[PDB]
Amino acid sequence: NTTYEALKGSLAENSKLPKELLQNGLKPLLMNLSDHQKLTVPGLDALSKLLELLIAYFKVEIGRKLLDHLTAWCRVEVLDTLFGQDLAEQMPTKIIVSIINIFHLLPPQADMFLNDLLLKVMLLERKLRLQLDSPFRTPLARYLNRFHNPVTEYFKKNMTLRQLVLFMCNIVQRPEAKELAEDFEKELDNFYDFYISNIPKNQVRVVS
Repeated sequence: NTTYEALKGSLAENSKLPKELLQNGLKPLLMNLSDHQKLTVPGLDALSKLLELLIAYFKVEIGRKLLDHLTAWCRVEVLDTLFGQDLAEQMPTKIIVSIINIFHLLPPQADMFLNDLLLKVMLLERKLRLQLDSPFRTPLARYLNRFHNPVTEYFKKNMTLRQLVLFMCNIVQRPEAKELAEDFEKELDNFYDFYISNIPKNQVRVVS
């Protein structure tokens, strides 16, 4: 935290001349991010604190390796070790929370890792069979309120799913999603017209 304060106070007088130590400063962390499968929590913390810049990761392929490591940390054999104990002092839970957390500071490109990340977190919640507040809903709320323009259309394109509605109604109430809440308050009538027009097409899931 102290060196992050030093960087954010010292990079106001930025220059182009740093071009060699960037291939040596953030290089061991990005090499740690590779196919190693053993990531640390303060390593991902320092990766986020370095990821608050806009240089040297202009290629958005860090997200593909992050989703590969996330899928390799939400396996079945490692979640079998999670069986029997709690869900806040375990190391894979902290690692998955940090991996989801450093999706918040990704470059603002066309986020094709929205649907994959949302389905993976909802499948991870369904696989740990918890239907209430979960450890990795706060970093996902910090991910969702940042962009928050395509997630409203992704929500409006999927309203027949009960679990997505419960997930979003739990996300919006969090104080880390203050701008996703006002994005939903101006779209209640669209939800009204959707549900009213889609009741008589089915008439078998009307209580949902």
